[PDB]
Amino acid sequence: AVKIGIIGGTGLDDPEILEGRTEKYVDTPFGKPSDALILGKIKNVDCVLLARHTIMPSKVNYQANIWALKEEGCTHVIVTTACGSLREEIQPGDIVIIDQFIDRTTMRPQSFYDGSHSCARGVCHIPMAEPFCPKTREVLIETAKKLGLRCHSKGTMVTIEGPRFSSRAESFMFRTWGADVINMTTVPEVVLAKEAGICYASIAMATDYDCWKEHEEAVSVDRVLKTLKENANKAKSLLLTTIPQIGSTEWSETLHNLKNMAQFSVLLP
Amino acid sequence: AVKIGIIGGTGLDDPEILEGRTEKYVDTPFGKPSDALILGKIKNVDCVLLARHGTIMPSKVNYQANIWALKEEGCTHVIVTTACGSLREEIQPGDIVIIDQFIDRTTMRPQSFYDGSHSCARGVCHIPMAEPFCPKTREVLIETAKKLGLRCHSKGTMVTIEGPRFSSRAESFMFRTWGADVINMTTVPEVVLAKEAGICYASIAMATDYDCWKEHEEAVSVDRVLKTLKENANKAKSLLLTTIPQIGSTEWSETLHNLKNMAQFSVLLP
Amino acid sequence: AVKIGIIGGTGLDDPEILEGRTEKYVDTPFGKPSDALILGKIKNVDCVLLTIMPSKVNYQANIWALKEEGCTHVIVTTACGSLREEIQPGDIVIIDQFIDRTTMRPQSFYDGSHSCARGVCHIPMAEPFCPKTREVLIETAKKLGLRCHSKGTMVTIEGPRFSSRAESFMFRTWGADVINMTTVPEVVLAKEAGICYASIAMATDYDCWKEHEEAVSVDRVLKTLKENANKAKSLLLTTIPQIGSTEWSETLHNLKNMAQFSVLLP
Ligand SMILES: Nc1ncnc2c(CN3C[C@H](CSCCCc4cn(Cc5ccccc5)nn4)[C@@H](O)C3)c[nH]c12
Ligand SMILES: Nc1ncnc2c(CN3C[C@H](CSCCCc4cn(Cc5ccccc5)nn4)[C@@H](O)C3)c[nH]c12
Ligand SMILES: Nc1ncnc2c(CN3C[C@H](CSCCCc4cn(Cc5ccccc5)nn4)[C@@H](O)C3)c[nH]c12
Ligand SMILES: [Cl-]
Ligand SMILES: [Cl-]
Ligand SMILES: [Cl-]
Ligand SMILES: [Cl-]
Repeated sequence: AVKIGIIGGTGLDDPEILEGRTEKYVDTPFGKPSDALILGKIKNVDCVLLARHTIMPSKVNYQANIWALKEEGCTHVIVTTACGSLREEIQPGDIVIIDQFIDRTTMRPQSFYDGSHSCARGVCHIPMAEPFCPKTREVLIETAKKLGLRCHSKGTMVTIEGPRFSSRAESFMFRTWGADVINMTTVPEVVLAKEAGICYASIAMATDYDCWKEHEEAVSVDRVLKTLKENANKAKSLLLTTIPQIGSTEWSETLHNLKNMAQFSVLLP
Repeated sequence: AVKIGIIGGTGLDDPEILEGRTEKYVDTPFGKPSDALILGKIKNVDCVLLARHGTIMPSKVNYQANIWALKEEGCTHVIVTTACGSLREEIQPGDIVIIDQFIDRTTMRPQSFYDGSHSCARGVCHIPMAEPFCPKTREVLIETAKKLGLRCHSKGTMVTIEGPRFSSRAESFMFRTWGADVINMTTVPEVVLAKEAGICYASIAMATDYDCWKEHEEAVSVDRVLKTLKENANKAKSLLLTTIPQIGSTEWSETLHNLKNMAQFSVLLP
Repeated sequence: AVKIGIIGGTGLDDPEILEGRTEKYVDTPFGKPSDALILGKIKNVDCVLLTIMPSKVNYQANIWALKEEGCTHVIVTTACGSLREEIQPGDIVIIDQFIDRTTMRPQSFYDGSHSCARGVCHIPMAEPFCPKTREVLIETAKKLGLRCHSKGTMVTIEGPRFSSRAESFMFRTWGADVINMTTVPEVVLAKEAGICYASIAMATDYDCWKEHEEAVSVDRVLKTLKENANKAKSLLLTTIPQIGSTEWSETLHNLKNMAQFSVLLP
């Protein structure tokens, strides 16, 4: 029984899209989620909507958000994020189905197993070699091709602490590190999802070229918002078309392996 | 009406320099500043002096309170003076660097006023940092340093480390490969918070050592830094003293208007 | 009078190895250490032996306790991932540098809230690991026939998660040779306390930078330690008496001066 958590996914909270709408405020051992969970079906697949933020990315309760989705029975989480492009070839409006990250966050709890919550006792060392679910990514990539969307099949997201944008020296340095796109929210979301044994993937939409590029207008909030206004529908279409493909793919082996990975990453006395 | 905040600026708190001296302890929504604000005029320009460390590790300095206080006092400009390590042979101890970029290696530091818990700063702020330091102020600093005959570098990238420890040699080498030219512990988040407050911020960095990336020279220590400052700190003081009246007689309204707009339109509201 | 703090050093707490065994629970201005201190002699040398994510270990209390007990030296043993083909699982690396990728960790005793440590301390880190101790480790490893690398840069990550593959590749480009979660701030605090610090790092995996091999997991690390941990124990046991009969007064005097003159006061 697949159930898809959706974070930041535009306006899928729509009666034309979401059937059986049920709003729900939950509490977790880690505090309150960002918003109420919105339950319902989209193309006959059970979904759980959760708005990520009004709140700086540093302060979003990622632990509570992922814990809530897990407690609701989510097997998958698909997030949508804006991002800056650090590569000429990734143009504003392009989608990037990211497959790696580089952590530049500093203030963020990255584990449920922190020694202070005995629903998560012990110490967890989760592998991150492949942080994003390969099968989900393959469906996203294939669906984007069918929809005719400008889409990159891989890429490394650098997540900065924020809320400030990067300096130019930082932007150039991230390029030398191998980062392709830049944002403020992928970490620790992706990490906590893996700890919970959830298949996690991300739809990243480039909105700007950060500030590395000597021939273009540097990033600002208005530049980001403008590009999203002109392009956000692409991400919504990809997500809507992808959901039923996920609903009719087989997952029991994938989910079993994720469960084992999560389980055997925990050390106990 | 220009008013210049001055942070770490040697001994400008001197009756021969500062006229109308008024000491002042303030409180902010972010807690107490590092020290009392010293108000007065230096060469006919309103100035506000603020010691950065009062005895306090760079990690613990209340940067938010410091910048908020200067903003609340009407400061349009902030000029900071900092010691730094050189990561380049050409930047010798005693040289001044008018930095134009930074690389953040800090970890513990709030970098925004708009943190969701202070309703003098409601919403979320994503301040642009493509050009973190005020270009016009930097141009005045550069031109003034040339006139004073000072060894001065017109640009450079400051890496700011968390501290209070110095860097390892592997860290020092890595920072060179990243494009950093000098290294310190205080530029971030000061520069960031000043931009959020719409203040024209510039920095005078004085190289005091070569960090530890030369295996064939004396590595940095507190005594090496103090020795170089003893032999050279007057250069930074002279630059700052000569610069203040040039800032006082430059036109700023367009520069300040653009900073204000940038700050204002970086804020997202519900 | 040398006294050697030993951290993570396998099972040296053995009556066949450790003589005047005295268990001891201490408190410090920084809170409780990770475990009780086990005092005793190993060969003829006074030693102090010393569930929680690496982020939460009370490194300040641990190092303060060892200092307060009179330790002149600290030798730590650590597992680590290898970021270089030539450093194979089971190899020992006598590390000589680090790169800090931690974020949550106090790295100083002189934090403005403890007046056993008043002022601000800016400790030099050009040479974070004691050269003489490292030379003894290297020479002893050669005598024991152990696979050993005479230098290496440890990147210490915050954890508790392992690194992503993009992170692993990036660390290679930065010059890191091995990767762990505990060297920083341990090495830093030891230098502040004027203690001669060295590290025995044992590679347990290749992290995840090979796209054609099994990535690191807890079970891969545990398996390699089961097959190899005795090497680190042997190195440490054989090294202790060499440290006990080396002269240290100049080395310790210079460390003491460095620590002392790194402190700024009002
Ligand atoms: N150069 C850059 N460096 C670092 N990060 C970025 C970003 C991404 N966000 C954006 C945000 C500031 S603007 C307000 C965000 C509105 C928004 C809405 N959604 C969900 C979404 C995503 C894609 C398509 C449709 C909806 N994601 N973001 C800020 O939190 C950072 C873009 N460019 C960057
Ligand atoms: N290699 C290096 N790595 C990282 N940082 C540095 C520094 C800069 N400071 C120095 C400080 C510890 S020593 C005490 C300095 C006292 C002082 C006094 N002033 C004011 C001043 C500054 C410049 C010129 C004139 C006066 N600024 N600092 C410590 O806070 C860091 C220099 N080299 C570095
Ligand atoms: N790729 C990698 N990236 C980052 N760190 C590592 C490590 C080091 N440890 C390992 C630990 C997770 S597994 C739990 C192992 C339990 C243990 C037991 N001992 C004692 C020991 C150590 C060295 C030599 C002999 C015994 N040390 N660790 C985790 O706490 C970090 C190894 N590979 C890494
Ligand atoms: Cl983001
Ligand atoms: Cl500094
Ligand atoms: Cl970093
Ligand atoms: Cl470790």
